[PDB]
Amino acid sequence: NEKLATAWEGFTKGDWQNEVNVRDFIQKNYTPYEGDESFLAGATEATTTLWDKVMEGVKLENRTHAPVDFDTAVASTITSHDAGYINKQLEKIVGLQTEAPLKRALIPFGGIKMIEGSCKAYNRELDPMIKKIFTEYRKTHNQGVFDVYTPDILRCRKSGVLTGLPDAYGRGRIIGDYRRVALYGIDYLMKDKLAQFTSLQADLENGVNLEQTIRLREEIAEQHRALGQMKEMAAKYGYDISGPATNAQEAIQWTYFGYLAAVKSQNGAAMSFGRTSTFLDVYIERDLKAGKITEQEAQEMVDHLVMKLRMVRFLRTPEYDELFSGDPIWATESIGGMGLDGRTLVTKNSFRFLNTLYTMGPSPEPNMTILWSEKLPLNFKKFAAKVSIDTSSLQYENDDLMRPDFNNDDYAIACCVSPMIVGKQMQFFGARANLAKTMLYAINGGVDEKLKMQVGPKSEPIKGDVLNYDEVMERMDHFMDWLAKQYITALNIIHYMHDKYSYEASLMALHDRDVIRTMACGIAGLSVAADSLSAIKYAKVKPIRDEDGLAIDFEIEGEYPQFGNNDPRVDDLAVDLVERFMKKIQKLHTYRDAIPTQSVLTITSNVVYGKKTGNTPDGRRAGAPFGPGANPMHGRDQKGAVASLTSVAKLPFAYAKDGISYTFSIVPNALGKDDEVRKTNLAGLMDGYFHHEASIEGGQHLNVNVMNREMLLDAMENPEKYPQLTIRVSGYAVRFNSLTKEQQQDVITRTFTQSM
Amino acid sequence: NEKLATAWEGFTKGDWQNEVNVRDFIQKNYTPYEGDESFLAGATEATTTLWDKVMEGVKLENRTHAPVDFDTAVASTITSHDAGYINKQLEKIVGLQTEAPLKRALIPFGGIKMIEGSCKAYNRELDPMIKKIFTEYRKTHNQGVFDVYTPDILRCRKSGVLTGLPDAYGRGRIIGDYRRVALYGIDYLMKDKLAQFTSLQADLENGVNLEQTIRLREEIAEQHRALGQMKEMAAKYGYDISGPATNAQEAIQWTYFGYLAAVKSQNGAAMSFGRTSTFLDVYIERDLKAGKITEQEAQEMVDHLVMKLRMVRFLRTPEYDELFSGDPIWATESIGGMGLDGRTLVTKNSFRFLNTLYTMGPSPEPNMTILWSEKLPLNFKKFAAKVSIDTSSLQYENDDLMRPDFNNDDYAIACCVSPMIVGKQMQFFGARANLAKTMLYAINGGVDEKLKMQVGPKSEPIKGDVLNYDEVMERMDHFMDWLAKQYITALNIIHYMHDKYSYEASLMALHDRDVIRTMACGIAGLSVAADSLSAIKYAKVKPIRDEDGLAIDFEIEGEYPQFGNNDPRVDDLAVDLVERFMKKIQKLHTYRDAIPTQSVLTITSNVVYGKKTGNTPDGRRAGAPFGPGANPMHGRDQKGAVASLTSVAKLPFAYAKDGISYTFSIVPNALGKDDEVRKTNLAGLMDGYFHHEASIEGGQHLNVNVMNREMLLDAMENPEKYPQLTIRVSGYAVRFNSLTKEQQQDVITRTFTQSM
Repeated sequence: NEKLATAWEGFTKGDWQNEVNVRDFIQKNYTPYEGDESFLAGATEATTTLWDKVMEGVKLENRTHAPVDFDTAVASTITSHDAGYINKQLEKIVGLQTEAPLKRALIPFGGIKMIEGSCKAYNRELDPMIKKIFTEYRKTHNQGVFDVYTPDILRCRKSGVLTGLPDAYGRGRIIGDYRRVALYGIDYLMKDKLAQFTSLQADLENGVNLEQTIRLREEIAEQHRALGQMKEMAAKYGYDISGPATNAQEAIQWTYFGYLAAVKSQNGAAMSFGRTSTFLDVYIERDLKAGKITEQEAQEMVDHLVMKLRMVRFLRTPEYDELFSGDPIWATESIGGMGLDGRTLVTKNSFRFLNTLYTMGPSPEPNMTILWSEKLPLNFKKFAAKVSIDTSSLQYENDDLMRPDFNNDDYAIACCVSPMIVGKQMQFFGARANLAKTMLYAINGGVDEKLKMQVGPKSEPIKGDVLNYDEVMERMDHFMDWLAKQYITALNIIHYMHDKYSYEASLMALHDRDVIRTMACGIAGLSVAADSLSAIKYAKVKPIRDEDGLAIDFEIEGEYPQFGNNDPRVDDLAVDLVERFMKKIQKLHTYRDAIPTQSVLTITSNVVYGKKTGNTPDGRRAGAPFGPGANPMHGRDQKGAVASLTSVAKLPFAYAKDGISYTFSIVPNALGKDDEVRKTNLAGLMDGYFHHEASIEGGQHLNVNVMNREMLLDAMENPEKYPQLTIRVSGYAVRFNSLTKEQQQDVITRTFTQSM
Repeated sequence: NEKLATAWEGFTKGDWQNEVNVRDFIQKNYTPYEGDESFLAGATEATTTLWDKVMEGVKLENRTHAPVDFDTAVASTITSHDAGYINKQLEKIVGLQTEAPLKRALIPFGGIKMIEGSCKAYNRELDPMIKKIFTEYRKTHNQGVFDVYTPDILRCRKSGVLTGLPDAYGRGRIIGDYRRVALYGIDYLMKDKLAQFTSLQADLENGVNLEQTIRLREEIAEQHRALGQMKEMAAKYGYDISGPATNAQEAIQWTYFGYLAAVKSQNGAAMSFGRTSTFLDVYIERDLKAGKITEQEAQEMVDHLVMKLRMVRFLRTPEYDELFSGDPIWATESIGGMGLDGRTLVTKNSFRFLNTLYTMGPSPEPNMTILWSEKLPLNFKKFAAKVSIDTSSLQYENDDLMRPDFNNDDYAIACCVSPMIVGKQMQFFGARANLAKTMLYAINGGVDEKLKMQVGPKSEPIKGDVLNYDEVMERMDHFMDWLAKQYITALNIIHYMHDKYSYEASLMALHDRDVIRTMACGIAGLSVAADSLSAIKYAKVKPIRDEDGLAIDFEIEGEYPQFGNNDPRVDDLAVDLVERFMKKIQKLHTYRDAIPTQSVLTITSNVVYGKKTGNTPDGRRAGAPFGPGANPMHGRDQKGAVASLTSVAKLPFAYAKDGISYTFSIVPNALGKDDEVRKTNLAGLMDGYFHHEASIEGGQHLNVNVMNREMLLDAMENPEKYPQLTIRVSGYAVRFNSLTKEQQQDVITRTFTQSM
């Protein structure tokens, strides 16, 4: 075609010009960058003007810990709202979820109850019509799930053994390749989908997997229809995106537009952006070299785009707020990484993105993630580290581990640590299960230690004055079998219903015809679990039973090894647990045959599950929060950074393919006297942690907080002083002021590494 | 329980008191009746007052050939409308679909387009909100089907080879056991459903047929929820139906209430009542013997119930009107029959029902069907015949054939001739395919003779001056293979979508947990097909091709045998076709593994398909309607009743389990000089037609019209003279005045048997 020729003028040819292959395009067009940050430009006046205006609303949010405003009588769709601006005269990249900045929408297909809850919470009246429609006419995801749930599953939800699963909010964990829009334009993609639709006809007529193929055909039709609405959406903003982006400003706008449709139609917990910085660099480079845009203009565009990612909002309930604290979005962007061909995927745009942290200050969103490799340009390693030291707003994932695992250099990170090959893979989100309570149950014969009711399988509680490790471990193993069963069953119900009542058409429309699905199960409280085993194994744990023989407390005699001090005695146990559970869920059948995977991730579930869990063998008191993700319990890792890093890296990514989250907080001085020593040290630390070999797997993820516990205490009292203070808390970042007093409590009481 | 004890006081005990078993209850409680009609009472004043009022609206309908009125801004559900009456002071049995008599509702879940079509047709404005909701928020059955259809299927729909399938209206063909409500009361049934729901938990947790079991659990939850709404519905009328009916008036009211919920929530083509007359007789008998009700009071209750069945209405489009002419409902009631234990299921109530034809005159609804047996009490045989002779409002089905086939004496008739064991079986309606056009296609290489476009598989048209039977038959066989494929594929799509977007919860809630499903495929134009083969085989058929070699007409030389004259030369061919097609669809995979079945049924499809079919080999001119159901072509059966009856009965019910419809019209005198001779003869005729043996299968169905072609001609000009004139037209009855001039045309031009 000649339209494609004009737009792609200058680009190197390859398969990507005949089929949808974004990876290929990037491969033979991107310009690797090994230079430094000296070329970076600063914020333009419009950028600052716009951002400041927005910050006014962000202050209001943190202050009231409630949305700035939200819809009350409009059901959100890709085309439901009119164009919305901060200031149309200033914006270089446009597009808002609703007609106003930060005004949250109503995404009813997930369930009308959560919306009523939100309304009641923020003192607002849900429009009666909207309510009638989504209770009587359009059945929601929520309704379908609770119509099929078992009383067992409900008991678990209530007791805090299996709580917070995606049965009352968008499942998320899906990243459409929004780059496809910039590259090919809507029309081309629709024609491609039409072909995909037709490719299924044969199987249909021949009765081949009749029901599976009918479902897919309908899904594909919905995708095709979503694509067309994308155009209509863009059109409201005065844009025609039927053809491909012809320059940088459009590539960016076209890509964002793809994502915008997604966040206008689905309210998934995590609505990640993907791996786009390098892709977009191809269009920026071209415009720079042709002298069509300056460098400051390039940065301004990235700023306005990243600014919009800072404005993504979703109406949530209070229950949701404690499960996922900080008003998180997980507009995750995977930056850098190395190609399979040895070259670095780092580009000038890699820098421009991190630089938004300077042009517009620190921000928890987008959740910028560095795909780290020991072979990255040192120039970049240092800068990333500096930015971490400067803002504590970045996270790192082991690219030397994942790139070779997928044997693909175009995978991105969904939410926190869940990898997927862009446009070819997704996850069936499963939140996380309370592994700690599972142990207590094993000890108390399935009776919940707080509610004193039978939750797990009725069995005989462990007896004796002192706990025997082998016995406790066998009972626990049995209860894990039970946990796996309940957990997978719940997810099967959930994803069958989500596919039925809230299929993410606009996002799936930006994937291939056949998408790989994994059934991601999460494990919460891994450390309290492992330490508790250690206490029983390497010490004398004496259970204190109540009138009914229920173990409501434990007496410990003789110290024992704890997770995070690189002591194989505990560390081996944690690694064992990870293995055990993974091997168990692995046997169970799943919906759409999603391949079961595991992740040691918790988000704020460490606080919620901890709140609902009584005294444990490790010594943790009742109601105390577990450690975030795979972190050692608060303060138990006291042998320096390298010690704890080594422990967490011991955890097998081979049994936790959905990710292993580790939040690492270190005091400035522990990294050096000056920033030059700090950069080099931090980068060196990560090189060691992420070090990968055929013998040593290495760490998978790493949040990096560089600050003093004091600064936070100050922030707690002087909120208005650090409006943009950002911190990593569990695999994502949040503005410290967006947290609740109890959630801040969890933070300040966490481990602040003092040495190496 | 004591509630059940009070209500069932006097009833004989059996399993039915421990489990839901309506068949058992009837079995050890019903009172067989072998007496005559001398006990029948006449209409009460209220009955006449009420009916006359209603007839005013019926006149208006026939007159305007449009609904009296319909909703325009309300989505109908079980509980959407307030109580509606004709005259609450007079009605002994209450309940209307909407708040007013004959006012039709909006059943949007099937599709919003049909509703707009209806609105435009009857000059009314569809409420914009309703429209937005059912296009953007709640996806409809119609939308889902057309999103998955293939262009081939659409071509067939357009050419008239596969048209009128249930893709734009409720599939129907489902009969919930409404008797269950009267017998056990809602509560009991809900408790039973809850158990059914729980019975699936094990399989769920164990991954056993994961997706099938999740679907069923949700369906059962929807059923349970429907049952509760039934109570709320009844409550609007001042009734508490949570407990079982304690007397006759309640048994009737309770049963009707069950059906009412169904016709308030689903707009299926056929919404049949079931086999209830005898069941209800158990409650009437009890009340009579205890002197709680007189006989006239008994009749009055049956009148008011049957009156309501005469008021069932559904908003339809013009397209629908020509596919199913006469404003049909198919509120089919199966009367009489013999039990497996030799006794007759005939009761005094069998008579009371037929008697509504006298108390309130003739009516096409309910579609009362006599389950005929050579062992029925002669008293009943004569009366049925008299009623036929008197009103032409009854149809007959071979109970000596079906009862033993199902080996069950509690099966009922859905719509016209489709049998199902009440509450344990259903059909996936499939309308009917144009078998005639299939032949033309075989001759013209898949090119539609009217549209001159490629519809069937591209192949070489048969050449030569004269058609060879063996060649034509082989090509046709091949095209039948193709037809079967398209037909089943279309149905698979349709029922997958109907289960998804319009599951009939209120009806399924009155079935067992696991329901038997058949994939009912219909054959239209069987006779034009068979005769055309005969013309080619036993004569010289010379095709007249057009400029492109397309056979657009045929020249025949030398008469040939035709269907309906008991001549094995043609008759064998028809029987062969029936067999062939059945054997073909039998190999194909179906949705939910519905067992493919066949039926030679057409409804008004004989007119529509005929209109879209060109000149055929048998001599039928282009646009001429085929014969209804399995009837011989108009006027070709000229060897008397016995001759044609014998031909149709030759058709194998073993390959047409979904039914074989035969409309038999005979002039009064052909039956005798007086009614006594006429009764006896008519009954004797049927005994012969339905005669069943291990060697002779016998006829399956029989419509019976007793009148003179003249009376109709008079009726055509003097409409206001025969307001309630009812006639059998294809497996159902219609008021002659409800038909269009072109549809009446088909009638008057049909075969009027003159002799025996």
